Amino acid sequence: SIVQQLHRNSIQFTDGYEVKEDISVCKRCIHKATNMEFAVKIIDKSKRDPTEEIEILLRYGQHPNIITLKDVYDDGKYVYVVTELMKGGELLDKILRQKFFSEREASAVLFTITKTVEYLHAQGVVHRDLKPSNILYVDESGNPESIRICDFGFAKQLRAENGLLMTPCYTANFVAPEVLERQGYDAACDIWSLGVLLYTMLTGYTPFANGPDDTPEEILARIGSGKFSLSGGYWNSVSDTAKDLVSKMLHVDPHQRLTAALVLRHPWIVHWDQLPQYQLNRQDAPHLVKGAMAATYSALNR
Ligand SMILES: *[C@@H](c1ccc2[nH]ncc2c1)[C@@H](C#N)C(N)=O
Ligand code: NA
Repeated sequence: SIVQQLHRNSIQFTDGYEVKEDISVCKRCIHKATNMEFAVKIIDKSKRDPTEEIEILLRYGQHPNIITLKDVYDDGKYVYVVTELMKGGELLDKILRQKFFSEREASAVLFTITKTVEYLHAQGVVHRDLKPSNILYVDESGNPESIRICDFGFAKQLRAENGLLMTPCYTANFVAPEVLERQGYDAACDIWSLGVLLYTMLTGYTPFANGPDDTPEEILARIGSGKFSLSGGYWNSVSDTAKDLVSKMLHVDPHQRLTAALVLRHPWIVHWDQLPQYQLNRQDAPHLVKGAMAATYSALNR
């Protein structure tokens, strides 16, 4: 059993920071030393125990497009995770509110986000919650470089029976089959969530939900063998190639579903320059989509 080096020190969190309003619970804080603002996720050690989460942030937070860990504190009761504060709002939210947005931009956004997940998968890490509310802009520059994946609270590292850290490529140590099994699903679910992101970006509405009032039963009935709709209406002006990527990302059978690696090799991603640069015809109800998203993931987690 190796030592876990965490918390238990002199300087408290309150000493170096001051807590502003809300944004486990998230709140905007300020570093009173430099007067710089950050975000602090307060976790209840009597509930979660975010040892798995903090490990990922420390190790992978270096990634440009992954929310960066700026500090961490432990008072013995609660765990304080200080990260960079997202000033650009929700990615999908902002995009849907742009009257002028095209596939060329949609492919560049998904590329940056998928390239990020391909890295996490290769290190044996699965987010397991990819919903759009966790993908945010650090700033308003509008560039995909300002994109950040956030809230790894449900994230998981691949480990062997020994407790060792494992990567998908190196199999030489024993890992419980059902662990490798779930690891498969969890990785496929991440791509599925990204499939829901692309579908909404293109059309302007969610595939399995209309609005927040949709019953979980019907939402799950759709998500089930039930097939989504890639044609007519908002799909008429959408490129045929783009429709192909969406169907394979949302494929009902996980084993037939596309992998982050393959997604990046898709002509839609590979040849972006072929894609249309003109504004997409979409529904504008960003707030309604918000309700649909929450409702969709509420049925999943219940
Ligand atoms: C709250 C949260 C934590 C840190 C942040 N930095 N900028 C915005 C936020 C928001 C949670 C959500 N949503 C989360 N853990 O991401
Ligand atoms: Na980062």
